[PDB]
Amino acid sequence: QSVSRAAITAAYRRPETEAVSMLLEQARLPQPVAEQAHKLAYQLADKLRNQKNASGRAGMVQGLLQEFSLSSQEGVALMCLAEALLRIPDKATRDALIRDKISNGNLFVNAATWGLLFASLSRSLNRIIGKSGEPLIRKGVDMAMRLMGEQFVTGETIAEALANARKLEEKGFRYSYDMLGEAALTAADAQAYMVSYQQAIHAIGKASNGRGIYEGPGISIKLSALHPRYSRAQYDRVMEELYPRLKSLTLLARQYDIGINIDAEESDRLEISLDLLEKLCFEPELAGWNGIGFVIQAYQKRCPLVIDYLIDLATRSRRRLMIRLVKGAYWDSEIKRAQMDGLEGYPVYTRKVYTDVSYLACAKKLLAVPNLIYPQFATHNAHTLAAIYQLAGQNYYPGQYEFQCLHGMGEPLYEQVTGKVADGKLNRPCRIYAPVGTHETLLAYLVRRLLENGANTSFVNRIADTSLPLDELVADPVTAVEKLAQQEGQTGLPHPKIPLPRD
Ligand SMILES: Cc1cc2nc3c(=O)[nH]c(=O)nc-3n(C[C@H](O)[C@H](O)[C@H](O)COP(=O)(O)OP(=O)(O)OC[C@H]3O[C@@H](n4cnc5c(N)ncnc54)[C@H](O)[C@@H]3O)c2cc1C
Repeated sequence: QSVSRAAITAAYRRPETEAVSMLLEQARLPQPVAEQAHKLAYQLADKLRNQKNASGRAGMVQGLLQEFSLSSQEGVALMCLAEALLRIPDKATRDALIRDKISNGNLFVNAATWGLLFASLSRSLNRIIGKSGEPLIRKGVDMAMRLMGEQFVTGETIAEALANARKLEEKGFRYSYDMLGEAALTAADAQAYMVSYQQAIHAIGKASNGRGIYEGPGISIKLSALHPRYSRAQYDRVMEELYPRLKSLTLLARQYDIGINIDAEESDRLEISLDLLEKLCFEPELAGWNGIGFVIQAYQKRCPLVIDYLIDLATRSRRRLMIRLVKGAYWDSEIKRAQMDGLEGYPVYTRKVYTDVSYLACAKKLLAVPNLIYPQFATHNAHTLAAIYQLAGQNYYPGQYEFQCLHGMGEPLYEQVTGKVADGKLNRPCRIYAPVGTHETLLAYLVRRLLENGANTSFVNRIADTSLPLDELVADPVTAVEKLAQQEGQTGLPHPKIPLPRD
């Protein structure tokens, strides 16, 4: 094993106090940069929360919830009457109603819409459940999956989604298309996925039409879709069978000069994906071409060591690697997986703030080597974006880096980001990750979107919480870790509720 590969393996389940301590100074923003990151993070989160004046309207609510000293139920009912009084066409009649008959007695149609500014279903469920059974539960889950999943899908076929590309692409967005589907269980499954990926590359590459890997659209692929039972696949079978499919897809992407990105999945597959990447990078037919993309997950303890490996690989193979830095999508599964195995520790962090610190340290490592790596910073977190904006230094050039976001999640934040400075934008490119597929391929992806959007540690969840002040929402992660350090007695202790798998 090479030097960089060996250091990866040694960091696999490093104790959290040790790994967070090492990361801390690598992630610390210098005082002037930290200041500018704070102001920018604050300003992005302010426009985000207060689009359509959501805070200022809640302000006028509380200011009258006290001025008359009324309840919340007793105050929404006042609006329903106020709305119904504003519907009297003539002010003469409206006022005379208030000064004559508005002290005796008495509609609440829009009490629900007003309540959004200010039970017995368990019975209807118990009745329906035992009556219609498991087939009713299975249909309810399938319906709710499509209903909640619609917002995250750009189209059922690649052609449908490609036809939606111009709107935001003319605004300066880019796209990475994902043919939904993963964890192939049979040879037939992985074959079908292979053909789905090939057809997508032809379609995406004809749409790209020479625009190249930076400005033009790319594709994202999941290795688990290409090999049957990837989760437990032996090394020799993966090289013999998966690798020639990865190679074939990458050659095809090169012919069209489009970016081809290898998504990161569960942590027990990191090692074998590095082996496939190492081989792919030395194919003669790919010499001189920089379209190979690779995702790395900052919630893993190995991420910084993976970066030193990737830096050495780009040098040895004479290319610029497209590296998408993400926090990670499989955190709940990682925790549960590690607890069932009862091993030395976790391969991921157990406090969200540690992942934030890991992401900022890794971002610094990536931005230090623009000749070897084109960093792609995938995030919906206003502070994370603002910190990367400042970390990247003055004198941005389009090929220095890009942001990325998921379809259905990033658009309000990146409306402030991609576009002209004259229109109030930061003028930074963003690549939209665009899932494509029908209902039969949506389940696993929708669930990870639900876990992401529904966690109270997620930025997109906290920002909807108007009782959380903006300064706490965009608080600096290194400073947060040192707060816990001072309160708890040492830096980087595991989450209090997530004991080691052996405890
Ligand atoms: C364009 C794009 C492509 C992506 N591709 C991939 C991919 O190929 N593979 C993949 O795994 N992820 C991928 N992701 C990331 C994943 O899907 C989430 O979108 C991402 O992790 C959210 O980070 P955020 O900075 O927007 O949110 P933030 O809310 O600031 O952070 C949320 C993240 O913190 C982490 N986290 C939550 N709780 C804890 C905890 N208690 N301890 C430690 N860490 C915690 C999780 O990673 C969670 O997603 C991608 C994201 C984007 C935007």
